[PDB]
Amino acid sequence: MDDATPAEVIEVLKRTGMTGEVMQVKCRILDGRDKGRILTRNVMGPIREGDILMLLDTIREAKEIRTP
Repeated sequence: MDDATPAEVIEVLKRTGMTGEVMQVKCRILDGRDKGRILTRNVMGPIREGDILMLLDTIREAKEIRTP
């Protein structure tokens, strides 16, 4: 229904001024099935601990090996 769970930024990762393009922040699951789940993602804009982010289930891709 909600897909993503409501959470508030707890920790922010900031290293030096401009060194990339997108800023990354740390947030911890405030509620959900996992709860306490902390995930890090790159988000553009001045966002620091205290903000609210959405936790969407990440799908893992399978790596295929190609032989000659």
